[PDB]
Amino acid sequence: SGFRKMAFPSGKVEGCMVQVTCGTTTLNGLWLDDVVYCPRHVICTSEDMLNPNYEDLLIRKSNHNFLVQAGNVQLRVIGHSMQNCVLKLKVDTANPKTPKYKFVRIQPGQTFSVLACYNGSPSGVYQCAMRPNFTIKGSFLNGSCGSVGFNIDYDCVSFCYMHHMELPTGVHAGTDLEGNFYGPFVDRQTAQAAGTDTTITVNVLAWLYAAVINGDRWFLNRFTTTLNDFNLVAMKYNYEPLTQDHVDILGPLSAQTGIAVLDMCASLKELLQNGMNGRTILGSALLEDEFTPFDVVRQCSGVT
Amino acid sequence: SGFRKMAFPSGKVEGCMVQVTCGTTTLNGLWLDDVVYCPRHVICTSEDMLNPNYEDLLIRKSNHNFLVQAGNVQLRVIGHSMQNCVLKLKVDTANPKTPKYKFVRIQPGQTFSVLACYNGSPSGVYQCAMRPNFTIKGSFLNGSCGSVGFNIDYDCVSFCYMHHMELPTGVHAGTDLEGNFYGPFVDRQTAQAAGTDTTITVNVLAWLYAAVINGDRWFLNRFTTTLNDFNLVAMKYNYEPLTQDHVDILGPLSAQTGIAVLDMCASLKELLQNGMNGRTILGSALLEDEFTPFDVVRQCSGVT
Ligand SMILES: O=C(Nc1cncc2ccccc12)[C@@H]1CCOc2ccc(Cl)cc21
Ligand SMILES: O=C(Nc1cncc2ccccc12)[C@@H]1CCOc2ccc(Cl)cc21
Repeated sequence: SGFRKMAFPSGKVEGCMVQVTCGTTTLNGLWLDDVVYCPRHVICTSEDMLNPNYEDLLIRKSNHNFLVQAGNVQLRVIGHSMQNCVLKLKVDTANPKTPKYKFVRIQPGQTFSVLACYNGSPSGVYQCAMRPNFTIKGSFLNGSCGSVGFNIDYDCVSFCYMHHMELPTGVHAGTDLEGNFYGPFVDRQTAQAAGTDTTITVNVLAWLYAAVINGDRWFLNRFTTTLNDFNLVAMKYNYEPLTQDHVDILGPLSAQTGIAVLDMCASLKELLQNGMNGRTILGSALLEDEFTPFDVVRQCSGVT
Repeated sequence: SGFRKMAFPSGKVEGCMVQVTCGTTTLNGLWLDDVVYCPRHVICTSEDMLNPNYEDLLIRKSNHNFLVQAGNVQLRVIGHSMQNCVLKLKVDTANPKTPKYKFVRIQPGQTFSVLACYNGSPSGVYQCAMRPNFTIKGSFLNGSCGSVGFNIDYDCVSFCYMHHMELPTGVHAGTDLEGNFYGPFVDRQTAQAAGTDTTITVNVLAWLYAAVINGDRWFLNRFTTTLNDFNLVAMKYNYEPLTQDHVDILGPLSAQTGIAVLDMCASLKELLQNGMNGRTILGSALLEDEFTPFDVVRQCSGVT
């Protein structure tokens, strides 16, 4: 028992981290097979980050201008290309530590582990969620660009995020491994509206099921609700509307606890309307939305 | 910016994880050099876990009875010995992936990352603290025994914890890498008093400094306090008494923010006396005590 904000083991990803330097800028790259993937703003100076013309900037760069270091050894760059907001630097050596991998675009409300890196060196790992407004609430400093988000299914690493930018609001924005930004964000140092975020309802419900499984049951009540009634409450409290698809993915947790999904919704409804009244759930004094039903199942079952 | 419950990258530790089987019991082991370290209750059946005589049980076991599997390959056991509550199984092959390491006994209130493992396979990593009562609030299921806690200083891994037992209260108990239990816990299936836990005051203060650094400053007030006055409040709220040593380790954070340690204490005092009033600090609706001043410095500076 016990419930933690657990990340996937980061080893498979540490083996792919490299340092990419171009001019005066240094950031992290992801070496998979004979390709190193990094944010394309590695080619910019601070001056041209106000409105960079990336295609023009890249034209002033040759293969020898991208300095790729894997630990202490230099990789020989034999090709470069820009795909959306990422650069793909073809090297002459395949990464001997390339794990089985996929490049996947995650859905908002899904979770992933981030391996925060500086100068191609890993500093830590943490679990986070793609917010409904496509930002992530990460922990990133200058130099962390190129750090990646991922999920792991047994031996396969699904890369889903690459860090690029910190918004003036302190929240983070990035791309999938094809360089497409999640959200409306552009790689320019300009004010950008993140947009109204919402609470991931299905995740709060999944975490309520994890609380019941791990002992915390004070919030369970004698009530039930309907999807319509629940959604009126979710509307008022800026929670994502609950659909039959969400109820279906909560099936395994509903079957594990014997608490019908609509009964758990009525518990969430009372919690939203009355608050915690100074109590806690799984050591938290607020409703946690960064655990999917899949995460709750995985953590409470022990999948490796 | 942003502040997360970050764990150290787990790669160096994944490379040491093995499966240890003895009789019907299977748990995790830690392979460092030519030695595999695991909890000694690997030799017990459920029956004798009520009051095991480990010395007698171990006598019925030969080197061939300890089945050690590193991934898919079997390790040849050439020696076995019990040291307090751990078994040291000498193998004929040094772990090619043994990182630079140390075995350290951590102090209560210090933090470490746990690599939760099942059948010698890693499932996830999370950060936690040794509570003042020597328990850890982890996330562990049956089979997780042998999972280890650690800290990493650049290339050196300081192993500090090995998981052994879950108390009926849902909290976890374990040993250092010399098999000595943290706390009064014994490896027997019997009721064991964890004891009154307290809030790690120096850590809450360090996390308040991290909140100021990362933008959250609503809790800062026009007041100051003395160590004596603060400790009267800390007493009432079951917080560890603050000493000059704690104030000294908070020096770097005090210098970073320009907020004197006793001024930050007065902010904590007001928070303890008035509560959060429905507000949050670094996304939390409660006072967080699982980040040391060193953790706050490391995360806010970017140490790899
Ligand atoms: O945000 C950026 N990097 C960082 C990322 N995460 C945390 C940071 C903390 C402190 C300083 C920088 C941080 C860079 C530099 C600023 O201007 C831009 C503009 C656009 C893009 Cl795509 C990237 C960047
Ligand atoms: O606690 C133990 N193992 C586990 C550890 N962490 C989480 C668990 C969750 C579910 C079941 C077992 C769990 C074992 C089995 C119970 O009896 C004892 C008694 C003493 C000792 Cl040292 C170990 C053990």
